[PDB]
Amino acid sequence: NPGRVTNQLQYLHKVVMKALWKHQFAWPFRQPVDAVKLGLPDYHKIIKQPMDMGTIKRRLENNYYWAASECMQDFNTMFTNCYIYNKPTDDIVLMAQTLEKIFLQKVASMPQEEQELVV
Ligand SMILES: CC(=O)N1c2ccc(-c3ccc(C(=O)O)cc3)cc2[C@H](Nc2ccc(Cl)cc2)C[C@@H]1C
Repeated sequence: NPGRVTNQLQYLHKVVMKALWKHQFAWPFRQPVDAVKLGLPDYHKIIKQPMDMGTIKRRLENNYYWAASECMQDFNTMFTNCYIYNKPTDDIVLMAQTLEKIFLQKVASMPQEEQELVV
């Protein structure tokens, strides 16, 4: 019993996740950072909690979260990892920023009170 179905979590899956997934800047974030593929032997030394959209999607779809706040924290971790690891002038930082602005816009219109759904 890791989590529940709530109104806010279904909103995050349908409105937030689907929208970010399809975005033209989403491709670097759809799978975990592969440090071997990218030749970044220090990545896991700097970033201790990797996160990506694929993992968040799996967690949503397998009812992993108990509350929407937990899912929002995973999105935040994905973005913050990017800002912390990469150089300020790297394009990936601008791509993360673009996606995160959309995330915040959609979160501002999330259903206000979280209620467990009968399923
Ligand atoms: C998110 C993040 O912080 N980073 C990240 C993660 C995944 C991939 C990546 C993913 C898939 C492919 C691919 O399928 O070819 C290539 C690169 C790349 C990066 C970033 N590198 C990168 C991004 C865009 C371009 Cl045009 C060139 C290099 C580095 C960073 C660790």
